[PDB]
Amino acid sequence: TGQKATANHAAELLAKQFCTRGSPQETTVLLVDELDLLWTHKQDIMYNLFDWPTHKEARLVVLAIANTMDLPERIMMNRVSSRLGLTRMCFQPYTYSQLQQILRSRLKHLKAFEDDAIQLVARKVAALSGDARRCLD
DNA sequence: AATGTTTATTGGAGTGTTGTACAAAAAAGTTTCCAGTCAT
Repeated sequence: TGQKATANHAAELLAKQFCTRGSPQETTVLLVDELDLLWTHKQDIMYNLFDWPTHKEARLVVLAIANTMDLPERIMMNRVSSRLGLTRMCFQPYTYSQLQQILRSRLKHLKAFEDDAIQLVARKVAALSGDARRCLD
């Protein structure tokens, strides 16, 4: 909407709005990044966020973006990992044959680099950690 | 228009889990002060 309050005046209106009986909503999407910064001592930030789309008239699609996969079983405790699910599909880094193809798409009509230098740069980054940002730099 | 709430804010105001000694009661080790012998 457009109303701005605070962490308590607003946090109380969002709790009573998701449980409103007799009001249609839309299939929204929630995209959050870096979950370790939202961790508090009472664990009342990640636990209540996952219980919102588990209601009747709730169309929230949470896209929890983080780093490693063992976070729910390390930093977060039992209540956060319970009401979540085991639907954690990790993404593996690019292979050696994939780094030479992504760089080829960017240089489709750029006649300025030999074929012996393209595979050499994509070889050192593939052995370090396979980061997609450490190859084009 | 003449007030008075909010609105974070903030430096206190404690807070509890830390870590580095701490002071023994033992653990060692350290020869021990005669013992034996032997003679005369």
